[PDB]
Amino acid sequence: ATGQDRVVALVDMDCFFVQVEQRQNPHLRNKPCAVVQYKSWKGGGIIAVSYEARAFGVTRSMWADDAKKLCPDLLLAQVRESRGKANLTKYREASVEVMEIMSRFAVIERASIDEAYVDLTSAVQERLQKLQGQPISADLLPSTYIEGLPQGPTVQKEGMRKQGLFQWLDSLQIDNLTSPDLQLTVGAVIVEEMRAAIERETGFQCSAGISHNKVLAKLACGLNKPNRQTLVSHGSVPQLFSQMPIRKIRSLGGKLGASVIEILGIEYMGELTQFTESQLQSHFGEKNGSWLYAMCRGIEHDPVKPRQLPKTIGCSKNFPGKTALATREQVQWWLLQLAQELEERLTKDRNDNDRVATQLVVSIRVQGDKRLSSLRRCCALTRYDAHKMSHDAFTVIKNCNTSGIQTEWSPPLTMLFLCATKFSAS
DNA sequence: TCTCACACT
DNA sequence: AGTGTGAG
Ligand SMILES: O=c1[nH]c(=O)n([C@H]2C[C@H](O)[C@@H](COP(=O)(O)OP(=O)(O)OP(=O)(O)O)O2)cc1F
Ligand SMILES: [Ca+2]
Repeated sequence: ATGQDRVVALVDMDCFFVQVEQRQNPHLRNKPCAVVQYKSWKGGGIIAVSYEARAFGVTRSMWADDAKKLCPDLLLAQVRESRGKANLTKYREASVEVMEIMSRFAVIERASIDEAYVDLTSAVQERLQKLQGQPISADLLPSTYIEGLPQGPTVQKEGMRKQGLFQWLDSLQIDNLTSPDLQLTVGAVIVEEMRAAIERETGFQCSAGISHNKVLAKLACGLNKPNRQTLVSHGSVPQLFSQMPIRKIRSLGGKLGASVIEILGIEYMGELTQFTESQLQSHFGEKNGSWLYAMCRGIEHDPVKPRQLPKTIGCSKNFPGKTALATREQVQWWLLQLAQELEERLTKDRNDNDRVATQLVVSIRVQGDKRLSSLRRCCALTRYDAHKMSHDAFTVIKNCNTSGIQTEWSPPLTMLFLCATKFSAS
Protein backbone atom coordinates (compact mmCIF):
# COMPACT_ATOMS: atom_id res chain seq x y z
CA ALA A 1 0.00 0.00 0.00
CA THR A 2 1.71 3.09 -1.36
CA GLY A 3 -0.43 5.97 -0.04
CA GLN A 4 -1.64 6.94 -3.53
CA ASP A 5 -5.39 6.48 -3.10
CA ARG A 6 -6.34 10.16 -2.77
CA VAL A 7 -5.61 13.46 -4.46
CA VAL A 8 -5.25 16.26 -1.92
CA ALA A 9 -4.40 19.92 -2.20
CA LEU A 10 -3.43 22.59 0.31
CA VAL A 11 -4.22 26.14 -0.80
CA ASP A 12 -2.51 29.03 0.91
CA MET A 13 -3.58 32.62 0.34
CA ASP A 14 -0.26 34.46 -0.17
CA CYS A 15 0.29 37.00 2.67
CA PHE A 16 -3.47 37.06 3.02
CA PHE A 17 -4.05 39.99 5.39
CA VAL A 18 -1.77 42.16 3.21
CA GLN A 19 -3.74 41.12 0.11
CA VAL A 20 -6.99 42.05 1.85
CA GLU A 21 -5.66 45.55 2.62
CA GLN A 22 -4.12 45.86 -0.86
CA ARG A 23 -7.40 45.02 -2.56
CA GLN A 24 -9.15 47.73 -0.52
CA ASN A 25 -6.34 50.35 -0.81
CA PRO A 26 -4.82 50.24 -4.32
CA HIS A 27 -2.05 52.62 -3.20
CA LEU A 28 -0.58 49.57 -1.44
CA ARG A 29 -0.47 47.08 -4.32
CA ASN A 30 2.89 45.86 -5.69
CA LYS A 31 4.78 47.72 -2.93
CA PRO A 32 6.60 46.40 0.13
CA CYS A 33 4.04 46.53 2.85
CA ALA A 34 2.88 44.84 6.02
CA VAL A 35 -0.11 44.57 8.31
CA VAL A 36 0.38 45.59 11.94
CA GLN A 37 -1.66 45.61 15.13
CA TYR A 38 -1.34 48.04 18.04
CA LYS A 39 0.58 51.04 16.61
CA SER A 40 1.71 52.36 20.01
CA TRP A 41 4.32 49.80 21.11
CA LYS A 42 7.32 49.97 18.76
CA GLY A 43 5.13 50.90 15.78
CA GLY A 44 3.07 47.72 16.19
CA GLY A 45 3.58 44.01 15.68
CA ILE A 46 3.67 42.77 12.10
CA ILE A 47 1.28 39.90 11.37
CA ALA A 48 1.55 39.79 7.58
CA VAL A 49 4.22 40.77 5.07
CA SER A 50 4.01 41.14 1.31
CA TYR A 51 6.62 39.43 -0.84
CA GLU A 52 8.22 42.72 -1.87
CA ALA A 53 8.74 43.51 1.83
CA ARG A 54 10.03 39.98 2.65
CA ALA A 55 12.80 40.60 0.09
CA PHE A 56 14.20 43.21 2.49
CA GLY A 57 14.14 40.66 5.35
CA VAL A 58 10.86 41.79 6.92
CA THR A 59 9.17 38.87 8.71
CA ARG A 60 6.16 38.23 10.85
CA SER A 61 6.57 38.85 14.59
CA MET A 62 8.78 41.84 13.85
CA TRP A 63 8.04 45.18 15.43
CA ALA A 64 7.16 47.73 12.80
CA ASP A 65 9.91 50.10 13.95
CA ASP A 66 12.38 47.27 13.34
CA ALA A 67 10.91 46.39 9.94
CA LYS A 68 11.27 50.06 8.95
CA LYS A 69 15.00 49.88 9.72
CA LEU A 70 15.27 46.98 7.27
CA CYS A 71 12.87 48.47 4.71
CA PRO A 72 12.58 52.27 4.91
CA ASP A 73 9.79 52.60 2.31
CA LEU A 74 7.64 49.89 3.99
CA LEU A 75 3.93 50.70 3.82
CA LEU A 76 1.70 49.70 6.75
CA ALA A 77 -1.99 48.91 7.17
CA GLN A 78 -3.21 48.68 10.75
CA VAL A 79 -5.72 46.13 11.93
CA ARG A 80 -9.09 47.44 13.08
CA GLU A 81 -9.28 47.88 16.85
CA SER A 82 -12.62 47.44 18.60
CA ARG A 83 -13.09 47.83 22.36
CA GLY A 84 -9.37 48.10 22.98
CA LYS A 85 -8.37 45.02 21.01
CA ALA A 86 -7.42 43.94 17.53
CA ASN A 87 -10.45 42.87 15.52
CA LEU A 88 -9.96 40.42 12.67
CA THR A 89 -13.47 40.60 11.23
CA LYS A 90 -12.51 41.95 7.80
CA TYR A 91 -10.09 39.05 7.26
CA ARG A 92 -12.56 36.45 8.49
CA GLU A 93 -15.04 37.84 5.95
CA ALA A 94 -12.51 37.72 3.12
CA SER A 95 -11.61 34.16 4.10
CA VAL A 96 -15.28 33.18 3.77
CA GLU A 97 -15.37 34.78 0.30
CA VAL A 98 -12.61 32.38 -0.70
CA MET A 99 -13.74 29.13 0.93
CA GLU A 100 -17.19 29.50 -0.62
CA ILE A 101 -15.56 29.57 -4.07
CA MET A 102 -13.29 26.62 -3.26
CA SER A 103 -16.28 24.61 -2.09
CA ARG A 104 -17.77 24.75 -5.61
CA PHE A 105 -14.93 22.56 -6.86
CA ALA A 106 -14.34 19.99 -4.11
CA VAL A 107 -14.88 19.31 -0.41
CA ILE A 108 -12.68 21.56 1.70
CA GLU A 109 -11.28 21.44 5.23
CA ARG A 110 -10.65 24.92 6.58
CA ALA A 111 -7.20 24.72 8.18
CA SER A 112 -6.84 28.36 9.28
CA ILE A 113 -8.11 31.80 8.30
CA ASP A 114 -5.95 31.64 5.14
CA GLU A 115 -5.56 27.99 4.16
CA ALA A 116 -7.76 25.05 3.31
CA TYR A 117 -7.16 21.48 2.38
CA VAL A 118 -9.03 20.14 -0.65
CA ASP A 119 -9.98 16.54 -1.39
CA LEU A 120 -10.02 16.25 -5.19
CA THR A 121 -10.25 12.46 -5.47
CA SER A 122 -13.90 12.44 -6.57
CA ALA A 123 -13.55 15.56 -8.72
CA VAL A 124 -10.55 13.99 -10.52
CA GLN A 125 -12.47 10.77 -11.29
CA GLU A 126 -15.21 12.68 -13.11
CA ARG A 127 -12.87 14.90 -15.11
CA LEU A 128 -11.00 11.72 -16.14
CA GLN A 129 -14.09 10.21 -17.76
CA LYS A 130 -15.14 13.41 -19.55
CA LEU A 131 -11.61 13.51 -20.99
CA GLN A 132 -12.22 10.60 -23.43
CA GLY A 133 -8.56 9.62 -23.17
CA GLN A 134 -7.15 12.85 -24.72
CA PRO A 135 -3.78 14.27 -23.68
CA ILE A 136 -3.38 17.02 -21.13
CA SER A 137 -1.93 20.13 -22.74
CA ALA A 138 0.78 22.18 -21.02
CA ASP A 139 -1.66 25.07 -21.52
CA LEU A 140 -3.93 23.56 -18.86
CA LEU A 141 -1.12 23.99 -16.27
CA PRO A 142 0.18 27.56 -16.78
CA SER A 143 1.43 28.04 -13.19
CA THR A 144 2.26 24.45 -12.13
CA TYR A 145 5.70 23.16 -11.06
CA ILE A 146 6.56 19.46 -11.07
CA GLU A 147 8.83 18.86 -8.09
CA GLY A 148 12.06 17.12 -9.08
CA LEU A 149 11.79 18.10 -12.76
CA PRO A 150 13.47 18.90 -15.04
CA GLN A 151 16.28 16.38 -14.60
CA GLY A 152 18.82 14.71 -16.83
CA PRO A 153 20.76 15.37 -20.08
CA THR A 154 17.60 27.21 -19.38
CA VAL A 155 18.68 30.02 -17.10
CA GLN A 156 15.30 31.65 -16.32
CA LYS A 157 12.73 30.43 -13.77
CA GLU A 158 9.84 30.14 -16.21
CA GLY A 159 12.06 28.19 -18.60
CA MET A 160 12.76 25.63 -15.88
CA ARG A 161 9.06 25.27 -14.95
CA LYS A 162 8.05 24.61 -18.57
CA GLN A 163 10.86 22.11 -19.19
CA GLY A 164 9.88 20.20 -16.07
CA LEU A 165 6.23 20.28 -17.08
CA PHE A 166 7.05 19.14 -20.62
CA GLN A 167 9.11 16.21 -19.32
CA TRP A 168 6.25 15.29 -16.96
CA LEU A 169 3.49 15.46 -19.58
CA ASP A 170 5.55 13.75 -22.31
CA SER A 171 5.79 10.62 -20.17
CA LEU A 172 2.24 10.66 -18.77
CA GLN A 173 0.44 7.38 -19.64
CA ILE A 174 -2.98 8.84 -20.34
CA ASP A 175 -4.38 5.45 -21.49
CA ASN A 176 -4.41 4.27 -17.82
CA LEU A 177 -7.33 5.94 -15.88
CA THR A 178 -5.84 4.52 -12.59
CA SER A 179 -2.20 5.71 -12.62
CA PRO A 180 -1.74 7.94 -9.53
CA ASP A 181 0.47 10.34 -11.53
CA LEU A 182 -2.31 10.94 -14.05
CA GLN A 183 -4.70 11.58 -11.14
CA LEU A 184 -2.34 14.14 -9.56
CA THR A 185 -2.01 15.82 -12.93
CA VAL A 186 -5.78 16.13 -13.31
CA GLY A 187 -5.86 17.26 -9.69
CA ALA A 188 -3.43 20.01 -10.70
CA VAL A 189 -5.58 21.10 -13.64
CA ILE A 190 -8.60 21.46 -11.32
CA VAL A 191 -6.51 23.53 -8.88
CA GLU A 192 -5.39 25.87 -11.69
CA GLU A 193 -9.11 26.33 -12.41
CA MET A 194 -9.97 26.81 -8.73
CA ARG A 195 -7.19 29.36 -8.32
CA ALA A 196 -8.21 31.16 -11.50
CA ALA A 197 -11.74 31.37 -10.09
CA ILE A 198 -10.54 32.69 -6.71
CA GLU A 199 -8.49 35.41 -8.40
CA ARG A 200 -11.21 36.34 -10.88
CA GLU A 201 -13.94 36.52 -8.22
CA THR A 202 -11.98 38.05 -5.32
CA GLY A 203 -8.76 39.47 -6.75
CA PHE A 204 -6.76 37.31 -4.32
CA GLN A 205 -3.79 35.26 -5.45
CA CYS A 206 -2.70 32.10 -3.73
CA SER A 207 -0.30 29.18 -3.83
CA ALA A 208 -1.29 25.50 -3.75
CA GLY A 209 0.31 22.13 -3.13
CA ILE A 210 -1.08 19.05 -4.91
CA SER A 211 -0.14 15.57 -3.77
CA HIS A 212 -1.55 12.37 -2.26
CA ASN A 213 -2.05 13.52 1.38
CA LYS A 214 -2.22 16.62 3.56
CA VAL A 215 1.38 16.71 4.81
CA LEU A 216 2.81 16.41 1.28
CA ALA A 217 0.23 18.85 -0.11
CA LYS A 218 1.26 21.34 2.56
CA LEU A 219 4.98 20.79 2.00
CA ALA A 220 4.45 21.15 -1.77
CA CYS A 221 2.57 24.43 -1.47
CA GLY A 222 5.60 26.12 0.10
CA LEU A 223 8.03 25.11 -2.62
CA ASN A 224 7.12 27.68 -5.32
CA LYS A 225 5.60 30.74 -3.78
CA PRO A 226 3.92 33.22 -4.52
CA ASN A 227 1.03 32.71 -6.98
CA ARG A 228 2.30 29.25 -8.06
CA GLN A 229 1.32 25.64 -7.46
CA THR A 230 3.50 22.54 -7.10
CA LEU A 231 2.78 18.88 -7.84
CA VAL A 232 4.63 16.47 -5.53
CA SER A 233 4.20 12.96 -6.86
CA HIS A 234 4.77 9.79 -4.89
CA GLY A 235 7.89 9.13 -6.97
CA SER A 236 9.45 12.48 -6.07
CA VAL A 237 9.40 11.70 -2.33
CA PRO A 238 12.77 9.87 -1.86
CA GLN A 239 14.81 12.70 -3.38
CA LEU A 240 12.62 15.42 -1.87
CA PHE A 241 12.99 13.95 1.59
CA SER A 242 16.70 13.07 1.24
CA GLN A 243 17.69 16.68 2.15
CA MET A 244 14.45 17.89 3.71
CA PRO A 245 14.95 19.00 7.32
CA ILE A 246 12.70 17.11 9.68
CA ARG A 247 11.25 20.34 11.10
CA LYS A 248 9.71 21.28 7.72
CA ILE A 249 7.10 18.48 7.89
CA ARG A 250 3.77 19.44 9.45
CA SER A 251 3.65 18.60 13.18
CA LEU A 252 7.45 18.01 13.48
CA GLY A 253 8.29 21.72 13.81
CA GLY A 254 8.36 21.63 17.61
CA LYS A 255 9.43 19.46 20.53
CA LEU A 256 8.61 16.09 18.91
CA GLY A 257 10.64 16.97 15.81
CA ALA A 258 13.50 18.15 18.03
CA SER A 259 13.50 14.88 19.92
CA VAL A 260 13.29 12.83 16.70
CA ILE A 261 16.46 14.66 15.62
CA GLU A 262 18.30 14.24 18.97
CA ILE A 263 17.33 10.69 19.90
CA LEU A 264 17.91 9.27 16.43
CA GLY A 265 20.92 11.41 15.41
CA ILE A 266 19.42 12.47 12.05
CA GLU A 267 18.69 15.73 10.23
CA TYR A 268 16.55 14.89 7.18
CA MET A 269 13.13 13.32 6.73
CA GLY A 270 14.42 10.49 4.54
CA GLU A 271 16.88 9.22 7.14
CA LEU A 272 13.79 8.00 9.02
CA THR A 273 13.41 5.09 6.57
CA GLN A 274 16.25 3.01 8.03
CA PHE A 275 14.34 2.44 11.30
CA THR A 276 11.76 -0.28 11.88
CA GLU A 277 8.27 0.74 12.95
CA SER A 278 8.76 -0.98 16.31
CA GLN A 279 11.93 1.12 16.79
CA LEU A 280 10.13 4.38 16.07
CA GLN A 281 7.23 3.42 18.32
CA SER A 282 9.52 2.58 21.24
CA HIS A 283 11.05 6.07 21.11
CA PHE A 284 7.97 8.17 20.33
CA GLY A 285 4.88 6.16 21.14
CA GLU A 286 2.66 3.78 19.21
CA LYS A 287 0.85 6.55 17.29
CA ASN A 288 3.82 8.81 16.59
CA GLY A 289 6.08 5.93 15.57
CA SER A 290 3.49 4.47 13.20
CA TRP A 291 2.95 7.98 11.86
CA LEU A 292 6.67 8.54 11.30
CA TYR A 293 7.24 5.12 9.71
CA ALA A 294 4.62 5.82 7.04
CA MET A 295 5.34 9.54 6.66
CA CYS A 296 9.02 9.21 5.75
CA ARG A 297 7.82 6.96 2.91
CA GLY A 298 5.39 9.67 1.74
CA ILE A 299 2.32 7.94 3.23
CA GLU A 300 -0.21 9.65 5.52
CA HIS A 301 -3.92 8.94 5.98
CA ASP A 302 -5.25 11.94 7.90
CA PRO A 303 -8.55 12.70 6.10
CA VAL A 304 -9.60 15.99 4.61
CA LYS A 305 -12.43 16.67 6.98
CA PRO A 306 -15.49 18.21 5.38
CA ARG A 307 -15.45 21.23 7.70
CA GLN A 308 -15.59 24.78 6.42
CA LEU A 309 -16.46 26.41 9.77
CA PRO A 310 -14.43 26.78 12.98
CA LYS A 311 -15.33 24.52 15.93
CA THR A 312 -14.67 27.23 18.54
CA ILE A 313 -15.12 31.00 18.59
CA GLY A 314 -12.58 32.73 20.76
CA CYS A 315 -11.57 36.11 22.08
CA SER A 316 -8.30 36.84 23.89
CA LYS A 317 -6.10 39.79 24.79
CA ASN A 318 -2.66 39.87 26.34
CA PHE A 319 -1.65 42.31 29.07
CA PRO A 320 2.15 42.02 29.12
CA GLY A 321 4.56 43.91 31.33
CA LYS A 322 3.40 46.78 33.52
CA THR A 323 -0.02 46.55 31.81
CA ALA A 324 -1.04 43.41 33.72
CA LEU A 325 -4.48 43.72 35.28
CA ALA A 326 -4.08 44.43 39.00
CA THR A 327 -7.53 45.50 40.22
CA ARG A 328 -10.87 43.70 40.28
CA GLU A 329 -12.89 46.20 38.23
CA GLN A 330 -10.10 46.23 35.64
CA VAL A 331 -10.53 42.48 35.20
CA GLN A 332 -14.30 42.91 35.02
CA TRP A 333 -14.12 45.67 32.41
CA TRP A 334 -11.92 43.65 30.02
CA LEU A 335 -13.92 40.42 30.41
CA LEU A 336 -16.87 42.60 29.44
CA GLN A 337 -14.91 43.86 26.41
CA LEU A 338 -14.07 40.28 25.49
CA ALA A 339 -17.64 39.14 26.15
CA GLN A 340 -19.00 41.91 23.92
CA GLU A 341 -16.94 41.00 20.84
CA LEU A 342 -17.81 37.36 21.45
CA GLU A 343 -21.54 38.17 21.53
CA GLU A 344 -21.24 40.12 18.29
CA ARG A 345 -19.46 37.19 16.63
CA LEU A 346 -21.71 34.51 18.19
CA THR A 347 -24.86 36.24 16.93
CA LYS A 348 -23.55 36.48 13.38
CA ASP A 349 -22.61 32.80 13.63
CA ARG A 350 -26.06 31.67 14.82
CA ASN A 351 -27.66 33.59 11.92
CA ASP A 352 -25.23 32.63 9.16
CA ASN A 353 -24.60 29.00 10.08
CA ASP A 354 -27.61 27.65 12.03
CA ARG A 355 -25.98 26.63 15.32
CA VAL A 356 -25.60 27.76 18.95
CA ALA A 357 -22.63 27.22 21.26
CA THR A 358 -23.35 25.80 24.71
CA GLN A 359 -20.14 26.04 26.73
CA LEU A 360 -18.01 29.01 27.75
CA VAL A 361 -14.29 28.54 28.31
CA VAL A 362 -12.48 31.11 30.47
CA SER A 363 -8.69 31.17 30.56
CA ILE A 364 -6.33 33.54 32.36
CA ARG A 365 -2.58 33.95 32.71
CA VAL A 366 -0.85 35.19 35.86
CA GLN A 367 2.32 37.27 35.80
CA GLY A 368 5.26 34.99 36.52
CA ASP A 369 3.81 31.80 35.04
CA LYS A 370 5.53 30.21 32.07
CA ARG A 371 2.96 28.91 29.62
CA LEU A 372 0.39 30.18 27.10
CA SER A 373 -2.37 29.43 29.62
CA SER A 374 -2.11 29.31 33.40
CA LEU A 375 -5.61 27.97 34.02
CA ARG A 376 -8.71 26.99 32.05
CA ARG A 377 -12.25 26.85 33.43
CA CYS A 378 -15.59 26.27 31.75
CA CYS A 379 -19.25 26.97 32.45
CA ALA A 380 -22.59 26.85 30.66
CA LEU A 381 -23.29 29.22 27.75
CA THR A 382 -27.07 29.69 27.60
CA ARG A 383 -27.70 33.21 26.24
CA TYR A 384 -25.72 35.31 23.78
CA ASP A 385 -25.54 38.14 26.32
CA ALA A 386 -22.23 39.88 26.95
CA HIS A 387 -22.99 40.95 30.52
CA LYS A 388 -23.97 37.47 31.68
CA MET A 389 -21.03 35.81 29.93
CA SER A 390 -18.54 38.19 31.57
CA HIS A 391 -20.31 37.87 34.91
CA ASP A 392 -20.02 34.09 34.56
CA ALA A 393 -16.40 34.24 33.40
CA PHE A 394 -15.52 36.30 36.45
CA THR A 395 -17.46 33.93 38.70
CA VAL A 396 -15.42 30.93 37.58
CA ILE A 397 -12.09 32.73 38.02
CA LYS A 398 -12.56 35.05 41.03
CA ASN A 399 -11.03 32.47 43.40
CA CYS A 400 -7.73 32.60 41.51
CA ASN A 401 -7.31 36.03 43.14
CA THR A 402 -4.63 35.25 45.76
CA SER A 403 -4.95 38.78 47.17
CA GLY A 404 -6.78 39.19 50.46
CA ILE A 405 -8.03 42.61 49.35
CA GLN A 406 -11.43 42.59 47.66
CA THR A 407 -10.55 45.39 45.21
CA GLU A 408 -7.05 44.22 44.23
CA TRP A 409 -5.99 41.30 42.02
CA SER A 410 -2.76 39.49 42.80
CA PRO A 411 -0.94 38.02 41.07
CA PRO A 412 -1.76 40.43 38.24
CA LEU A 413 -3.36 38.96 35.12
CA THR A 414 -1.34 38.93 31.92
CA MET A 415 -3.97 37.28 29.69
CA LEU A 416 -7.75 37.00 29.47
CA PHE A 417 -9.43 34.51 27.14
CA LEU A 418 -13.10 33.76 26.38
CA CYS A 419 -13.95 30.91 24.02
CA ALA A 420 -17.32 29.59 22.92
CA THR A 421 -17.40 25.83 22.27
CA LYS A 422 -19.65 22.76 22.06
CA PHE A 423 -21.85 23.89 19.20
CA SER A 424 -25.15 22.14 18.41
CA ALA A 425 -27.54 22.60 15.48
CA SER A 426 -29.95 25.54 15.82
C1' DT B 1 3.15 39.57 18.19
C1' DC B 2 -4.53 36.64 18.36
C1' DT B 3 -6.31 32.88 17.18
C1' DC B 4 -7.66 27.57 16.15
C1' DA B 5 -7.25 22.11 16.28
C1' DC B 6 -6.03 18.06 18.72
C1' DA B 7 -3.80 14.35 21.71
C1' DC B 8 -3.22 12.89 26.45
C1' DT B 9 -4.91 12.23 30.83
C1' DA C 1 -12.79 18.53 32.55
C1' DG C 2 -8.09 20.38 32.37
C1' DT C 3 -3.23 20.71 30.31
C1' DG C 4 0.03 20.62 26.71
C1' DT C 5 1.62 20.78 21.70
C1' DG C 6 1.62 22.72 17.02
C1' DA C 7 0.37 25.72 13.77
C1' DG C 8 -1.28 29.97 11.23
O1 LIG D 1 1.78 34.40 13.61
C1 LIG D 1 0.86 34.62 12.89
N1 LIG D 1 0.01 35.78 13.12
C2 LIG D 1 -1.15 36.08 12.25
O2 LIG D 1 -1.85 37.02 12.45
N2 LIG D 1 -1.43 35.19 11.10
C3 LIG D 1 -2.59 35.53 10.25
C4 LIG D 1 -2.26 36.76 9.33
C5 LIG D 1 -1.79 36.11 7.99
O3 LIG D 1 -2.06 36.88 6.73
C6 LIG D 1 -2.42 34.96 7.96
C7 LIG D 1 -1.45 34.01 7.34
O4 LIG D 1 -0.94 32.91 8.00
P1 LIG D 1 0.33 32.19 7.21
O5 LIG D 1 1.28 31.56 8.23
O6 LIG D 1 -0.23 31.06 6.36
O7 LIG D 1 1.20 33.27 6.24
P2 LIG D 1 0.78 34.42 5.07
O8 LIG D 1 0.91 35.83 5.66
O9 LIG D 1 -0.67 34.24 4.62
O10 LIG D 1 1.79 34.27 3.75
P3 LIG D 1 2.52 32.92 3.12
O11 LIG D 1 1.71 31.69 3.43
O12 LIG D 1 3.92 32.76 3.69
O13 LIG D 1 2.64 33.11 1.62
O14 LIG D 1 -2.86 34.53 9.44
C8 LIG D 1 -0.58 34.03 10.85
C9 LIG D 1 0.59 33.73 11.74
F1 LIG D 1 1.41 32.65 11.53
CA1 LIG E 1 -1.28 32.06 3.61
